[PDB]
Formats: sequence, C-alpha cells, structure tokens
Amino acid sequence: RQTNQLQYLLRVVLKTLWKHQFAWPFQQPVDAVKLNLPDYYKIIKTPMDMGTIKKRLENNYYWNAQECIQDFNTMFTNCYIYNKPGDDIVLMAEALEKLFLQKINELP
Ligand SMILES: Cc1nnn(C)c1-c1cnc2c3ccc(C(C)(C)O)c(F)c3n([C@H](c3ncccc3F)C3CCOCC3)c2c1
Ligand SMILES: Cc1nnn(C)c1-c1cnc2c3ccc(C(C)(C)O)c(F)c3n([C@H](c3ncccc3F)C3CCOCC3)c2c1
Repeated sequence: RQTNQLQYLLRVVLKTLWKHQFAWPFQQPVDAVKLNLPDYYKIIKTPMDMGTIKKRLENNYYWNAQECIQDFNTMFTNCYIYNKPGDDIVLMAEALEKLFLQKINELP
C-alpha cells in the first residue's frame, strides 16, 4: 500500500535479509548453467531473487507493498518447489523467510 511500506521493505526488510550470511545465493537470479542444473527452468517458470527485488524497490517498480511481498513469496516458493526438504538451500530460504516474517510484522 504505497511508498512508506515499500520504503520499509527496502530499508528494513530487504536490508536485514541481504546482510544475513544465508543471503548470498538469493542475491542474483539462479544461473542454472553455472550450477549444472538442466531442469531448473523447466520446473521454475517465474524466477525471482533479492537482487531483482532490490532493483525493483530502488526504481519504484511496485504500485504497492503486497506486489513486493509476492516477489519474496515467489523467491522462497521457487526454492521449496525445486529442491528437496532438508537440502541446505531450503534451510537457508527457511531461515531468511523466518527473518522476513519477523520484519513484516512491524509493517507500517
Ligand atoms: C539450487 C537453488 N535453488 N534455489 N536457489 C536459490 C538455488 C541456488 C542459487 N544460487 C546458488 C549459487 C551461486 C553460486 C555458487 C558458487 C558456485 C559458489 O559460485 C553456488 F554454489 C550456488 N548455489 C549452491 C548450489 N546449489 C545447487 C547445486 C549446486 C550448487 F553449487 C548452493 C549449495 C548449498 O549452499 C548454498 C549454495 C546456489 C543455489
Ligand atoms: C494473515 C492472513 N489472513 N488472511 N490471509 C489470507 C492471510 C495470509 C495468507 N497467506 C499469506 C502468505 C503466504 C506466503 C508469504 C511469504 C512469506 C511471502 O511466502 C506471505 F508473506 C503471506 N502472507 C503475508 C503475511 N500476513 C501475515 C503475517 C505474515 C505474513 F507474511 C501477507 C502480508 C501482506 O501482503 C500479503 C501477504 C499471507 C497472509
């Protein structure tokens, strides 16, 4: 719901997630080629990462907060859909999502 919440998502939510030790694989799109993952983009049709979210927040792409929250949803959900439970990347996405939930509770 406009600018204040979107700035809170940039300055508080994204910043806290970005600075976490577990952030680095989510800071840029999944490079399925470098990672030797032939079926990533056969399974994942809507890729999403925090680098893209950061750019969208910085260039006023979003109409409202919820559209940004959907991008965070897509990023966490893609990871859960593609990978097995117990995979390290899933545990990292789960810990980032826990931190995301702690921050979006104080959403103005
Ligand atoms: C998947 C997958 N599903 N959702 N996401 C977000 C990812 C994903 C995205 N980016 C990366 C990534 C980027 C660079 C490098 C190196 C090479 C260090 O520059 C990696 F290693 C990377 N790996 C590893 C990785 N995952 C799967 C297969 C091979 C592989 F290396 C993770 C192995 C477990 O600990 C964390 C990193 C990623 C996994
Ligand atoms: C409640 C509640 N009462 N009725 N309904 C239907 C919901 C409801 C149901 N599903 C979701 C949901 C699913 C995944 C993810 C992530 C984590 C992105 O995958 C969410 F964020 C989600 N949130 C957020 C949310 N709501 C409340 C507390 C935490 C929280 F994150 C909304 C915050 C405002 O913008 C829209 C999403 C939901 C709220």
